[PDB]
Amino acid sequence: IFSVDKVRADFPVLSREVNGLPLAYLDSAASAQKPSQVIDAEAEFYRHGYAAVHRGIHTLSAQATEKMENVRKRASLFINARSAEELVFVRGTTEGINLVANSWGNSNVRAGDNIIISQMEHHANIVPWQMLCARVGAELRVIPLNPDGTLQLETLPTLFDEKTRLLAITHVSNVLGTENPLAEMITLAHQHGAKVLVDGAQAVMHHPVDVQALDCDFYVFSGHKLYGPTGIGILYVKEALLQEMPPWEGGGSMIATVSLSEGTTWTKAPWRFEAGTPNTGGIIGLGAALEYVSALGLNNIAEYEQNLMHYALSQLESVPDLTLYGPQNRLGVIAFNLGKHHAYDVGSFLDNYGIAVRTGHHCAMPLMAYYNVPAMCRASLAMYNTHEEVDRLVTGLQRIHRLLG
Amino acid sequence: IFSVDKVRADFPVLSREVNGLPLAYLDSAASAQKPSQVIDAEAEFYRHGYAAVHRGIHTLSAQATEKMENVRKRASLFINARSAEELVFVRGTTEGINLVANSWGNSNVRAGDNIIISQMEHHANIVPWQMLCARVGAELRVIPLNPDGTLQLETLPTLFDEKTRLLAITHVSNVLGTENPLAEMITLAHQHGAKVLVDGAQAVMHHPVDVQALDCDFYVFSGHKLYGPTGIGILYVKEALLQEMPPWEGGGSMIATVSLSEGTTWTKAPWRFEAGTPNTGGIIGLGAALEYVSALGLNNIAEYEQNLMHYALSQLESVPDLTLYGPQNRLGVIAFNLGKHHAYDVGSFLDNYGIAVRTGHHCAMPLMAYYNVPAMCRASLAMYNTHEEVDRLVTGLQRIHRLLG
Ligand SMILES: *Cc1c(COP(=O)(O)O)cnc(C)c1O
Ligand SMILES: *Cc1c(COP(=O)(O)O)cnc(C)c1O
Repeated sequence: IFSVDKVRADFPVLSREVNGLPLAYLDSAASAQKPSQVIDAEAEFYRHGYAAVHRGIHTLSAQATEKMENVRKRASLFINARSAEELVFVRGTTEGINLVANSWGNSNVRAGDNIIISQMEHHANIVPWQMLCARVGAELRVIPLNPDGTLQLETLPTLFDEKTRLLAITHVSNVLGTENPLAEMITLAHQHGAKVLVDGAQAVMHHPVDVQALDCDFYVFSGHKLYGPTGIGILYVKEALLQEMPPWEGGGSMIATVSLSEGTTWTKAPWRFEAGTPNTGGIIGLGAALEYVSALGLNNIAEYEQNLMHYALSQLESVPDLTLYGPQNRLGVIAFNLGKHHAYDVGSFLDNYGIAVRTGHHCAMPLMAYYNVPAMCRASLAMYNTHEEVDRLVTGLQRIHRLLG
Repeated sequence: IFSVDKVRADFPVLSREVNGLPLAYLDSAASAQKPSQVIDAEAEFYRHGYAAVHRGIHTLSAQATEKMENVRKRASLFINARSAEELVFVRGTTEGINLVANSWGNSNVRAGDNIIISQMEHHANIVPWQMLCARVGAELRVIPLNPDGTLQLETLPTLFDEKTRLLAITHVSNVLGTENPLAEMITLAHQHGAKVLVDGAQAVMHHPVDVQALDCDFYVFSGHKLYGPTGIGILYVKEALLQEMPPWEGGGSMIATVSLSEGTTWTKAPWRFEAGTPNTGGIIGLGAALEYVSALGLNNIAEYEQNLMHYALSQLESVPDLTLYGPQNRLGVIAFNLGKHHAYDVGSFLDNYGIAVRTGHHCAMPLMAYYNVPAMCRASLAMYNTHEEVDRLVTGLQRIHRLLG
């Protein structure tokens, strides 16, 4: 059982004041605050054990290399991959998706083929596929939305066919909070021989994730949303697919031999996908974030967060003219619009009260278009957020509506 | 005028002990140690002002965005670019070169064209061009080396022709320490209409760099060698070329509009080349590293380093059977082999004495092949290194040779 006061004491930013008022940070879905255990693990590495990591012979380099490969193993256990060698360190979810789109996509998606995404996807899980489709002459097909923010799954029979090579789908929507029924969609996709890439950027901080039970071919997530540093993320790929993938970036460490007259040969997976000095400091920090979350327990986090969400949804019913977008069982985020006020103005007033929410299209323009709105406000209710911050959001929306209505 | 004792007091790792002995870190060319000003600037950002940066409406996000764009401006002044908008944040030199090779390369290098590199290049400035040449049917031409580690510039007339699209060349060799005559090579290249990419990963920490005086089209460097955090680097591109470059990675923030029926449009340079959440923590750290180096003064650093180098080369003359590779006016690094002992063994003994050097091919296999050796040892003599550490290296090589000879 969870203690929000003890969790909050680990996060130095939560004591901050903004505009002379106490900060209510409701924007973790854009990027999470980081516990002092994470900030200090990276700082301590730089202050005491820093070195280059390419299996250097000297002591510091050999120890830094082992720290990096231990984080690879820890991340692999966190998502229940079968092996540490199925995980590639990238800059974040976006880079992971681009790596798959070029390395797997360029060799497996041909002219006349199709790829399926959904209308709720974030731009990170849209744009790389649009680019691939334009390079190879393939078609980007779209699973449409229902008004409650769930996918229209009855349309799958018209979208999947013998030319469908890939399903790229979000685990959890960054706007709606919808959790998609991945295991069943993946079963469907595999019956056609299609691979499945899952965008898990908003899933990994809310409940346990198991890629062997999901049976996904590719899974991606970013460290900075998982209470860790920026500049680091994970791409998981089934071993059999990753072993056939050609390299994306070229340079040092991803090669086996380099010759200017006989050409270059590549090293084995995962190292073939990691060119140049890695973000070692970010990798040490991510390892600490995974330990921090695992010590609190994801089932404990999920229980507290669901209870906070239930409290917020119940309190938000007393805000006049509030429109909510997404299903009632939403995870993590609440997307809303207040009466006819533009989201930018509502978010500006909320910021003037010390409450940080995100406003705009949330990198999901197609999703905004589906709802016929230019933008939305979004409150994130993470594990370190409280009932009191929910009460300040409800009061603030009531005040805004009184003032501007 | 420089004070090495005061500079060393800012670097927490330099007090460390390794194998029960005092650390002599002579591997800065692989990755540099970081001053507490740099480590703390990043930690302080995470502890007090952390937020997502995509011009968010709330206060923390708006301030984080401004911190990031101020670092872009500071980096642009450090290399004397004309504008902050000519600089793109990447993971490091390697990613920068891959970005240019795909985005500029794919649209400007065609079947039957050629690209020129040199035989001293690091793999980061070789492999992306080999990959581009294989994608488009172009030829990779090579400027050969002279025994003293300098380029055979008399071969340029046979390598440059009407089909030469690009010269990709190192500013300063990571093994030899040779500084190439960039301004004159760039004049030559531009007479043929060829563009020039400069690999400045080993130049920016040793003396002032001026891209307007060099007139290079592309310039790249990494933060971790410049006393800053890992996971962050800079790609500089002349405005007129960058403005015509299409995007490489796709996703959030690099778009202007995203549509699933009308396609996607891109934002302007530099932001079109930066997809997804940036490495904000690394960018804050890099800004602090640039301030730290500029406050010591690069001409002061260069004077101390050149004097230390002159002392080392003079002391190394008393090591029996030492072979040195590179010119006498080398910068930063000393590449060597001891008698007939394999470099791995020499480096292992040096590590047993607490002295960290790099051994192996240094991501420059063609350079090792040129000298007909499998590997070399390399000592780096950076601004925080001392005469005493040089004396320990000389004694250690003398002891190793006595013991194994
Ligand atoms: C280290 C180095 C590179 C690669 O830098 P990364 O930071 O590993 O991407 C490229 N060129 C030279 C000359 C180098 O020394
Ligand atoms: C934030 C997010 C992304 C992009 O992550 P980056 O860390 O910015 O690369 C992709 N998908 C979803 C669902 C997200 O929430």
